Amino acid sequence: TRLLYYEDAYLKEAKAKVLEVKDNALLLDQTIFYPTGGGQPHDRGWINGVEVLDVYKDEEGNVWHVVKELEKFKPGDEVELKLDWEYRYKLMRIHSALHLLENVLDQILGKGNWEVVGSGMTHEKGRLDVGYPENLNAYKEKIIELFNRYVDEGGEIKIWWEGEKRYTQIRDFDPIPCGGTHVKDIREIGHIKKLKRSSIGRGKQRLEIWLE
Ligand SMILES: [Zn+2]
Ligand SMILES: [Zn+2]
Repeated sequence: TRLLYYEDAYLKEAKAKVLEVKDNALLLDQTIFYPTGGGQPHDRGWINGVEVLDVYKDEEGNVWHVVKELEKFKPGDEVELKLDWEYRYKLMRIHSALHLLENVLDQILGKGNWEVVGSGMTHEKGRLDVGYPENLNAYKEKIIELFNRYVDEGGEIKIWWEGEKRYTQIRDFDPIPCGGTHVKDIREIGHIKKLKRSSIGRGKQRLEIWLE
């Protein structure tokens, strides 16, 4: 599949051709719908005004779109794609926030002194599970301050590829390899509304992040 969302994360609408109709799902030649991966949920939206129920990649890498009304789709149809942009852009803000939070933790705790244990997000909040001994409640204020300062200063998020791995880099910070859709500039993330730390195991800590 041609993954238009990796050519332009801000492409909100596009046209596509139906290649196959298999299992309540449409295979398109190109798509703007992000399929589930990298901790980021799949996009919501509409194809010809029909609700999209799921977007996933098959074992060959191609993207299938489950639709709620199959009857009006046949191979060869030209269809109009429309993202649920409110949902997509909130996920871009939260995904980029998780990257910025990682870079902030490198600055404050030291690269190599902590580990990412897991990562995920919803429309509501992002989750970064970390391996670090000391209770991070003693660092929360400084983390929030530095995060918000970088948001205020701004900075481009650059994208490139190395093999099958997509890389993103905020400003000159350490690059972070992962799939998913990011804002263009960290000014768009906005300030932290809430950062919540919890213990999830010995030396394992969950950071949950909500944006304004
Ligand atoms: Zn990521
Ligand atoms: Zn603010």
